[PDB]
Amino acid sequence: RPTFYRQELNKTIWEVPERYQNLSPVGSGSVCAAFDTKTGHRVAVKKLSRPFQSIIHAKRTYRELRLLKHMKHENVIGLLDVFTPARSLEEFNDVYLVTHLMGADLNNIVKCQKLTDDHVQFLIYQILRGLKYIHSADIIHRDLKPSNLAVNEDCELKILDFGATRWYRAPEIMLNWMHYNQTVDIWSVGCIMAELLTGRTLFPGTDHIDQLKLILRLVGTPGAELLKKISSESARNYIQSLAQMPKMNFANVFIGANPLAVDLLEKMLVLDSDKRITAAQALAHAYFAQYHDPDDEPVADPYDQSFESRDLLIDEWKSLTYDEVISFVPPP
Ligand SMILES: CC(C)(C)c1cc(C(=O)N2CCS(=O)(=O)CC2)c(NC(=O)Nc2cccc3ccccc23)s1
Ligand SMILES: CCCCCCCCO[C@@H]1O[C@H](CO)[C@@H](O)[C@H](O)[C@H]1O
Repeated sequence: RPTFYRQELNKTIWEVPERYQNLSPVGSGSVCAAFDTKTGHRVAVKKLSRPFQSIIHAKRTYRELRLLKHMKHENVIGLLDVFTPARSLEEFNDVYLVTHLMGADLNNIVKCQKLTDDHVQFLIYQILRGLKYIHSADIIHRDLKPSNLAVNEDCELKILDFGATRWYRAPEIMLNWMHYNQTVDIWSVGCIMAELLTGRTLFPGTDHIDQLKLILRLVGTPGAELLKKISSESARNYIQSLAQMPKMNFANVFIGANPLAVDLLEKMLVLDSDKRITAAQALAHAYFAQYHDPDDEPVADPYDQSFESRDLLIDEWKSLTYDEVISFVPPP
């Protein structure tokens, strides 16, 4: 067991191993940058807030640990370390998770460099490659957006989740359809790609309904084939009253863009989620001919997420979170 040390960081206690110095807040879980003396690298440390306060907090805490322990891919956040000050299960009340510090998010990059077409290819390709891996574990991100995409000085990207969001959300999420296929994430990627291409937010909705109004103006009112799949009588009736709207020609909208990028966008920003390109399909799209390697887009090991259907006691979730902390093996 390492030896710990306590720190005050803006009204929060932080109790971390001595391995980790120069803690400097970044995020509020809350997150600090720190320097890892055992590798010499900069890290981000997340302290979970109140991990075990309710059954739902308890289950969420276990959820994040299991997910992060499973994610082993270049374009997805991975765990360098996980620790607790606790010497025993009875002591156990905080969880800390450790990852390689990436020093910027894609929001930062977007607001002060106009990306070239090659940049857009490389960045969207890596998002799709991480997303191929995430989706192959039967996980849905559900909140993909620039601020959830960490980028380094070589333009290498990792997908993560800090926990407006609405600007990149699939319109089925905002109408609470409740099924959601993985292509909700592909909607998000199309909003991100549009913005890397134009430098402008594609759908800067003011609020919830404005969001949906902006979406329908680009992609048009649901077509016959879509309206036909809507089982809720009420959802339906409303929509044919909703102005009606031509789907816009995207080639017109993204004027000077690579026509392969335009084509990819048309295949991601489809209203009907059954008709949106998948991440593995998008990787094979000709826009990414310079980056695609079919032997280097790996998928995840099976991920047991049967815990998701379970309704357990606080102490049960807590004990399970404790087992995962103990069983953790750091990467090489
Ligand atoms: C889907 C995907 C992309 C693999 C992730 C899910 C969660 C997750 O379970 N929750 C649970 C639900 S929730 O908190 O709303 C969203 C997050 C991650 N957590 C995560 O990225 N944590 C971290 C974020 C930022 C800095 C970190 C630094 C060190 C370690 C982890 C960090 S990443
Ligand atoms: C206000 C704009 C209307 C939004 C229409 C979005 C329809 C989403 O797409 C739907 O997603 C479901 C998965 O959740 C699938 O079961 C449906 O078959 C698919 O058509």
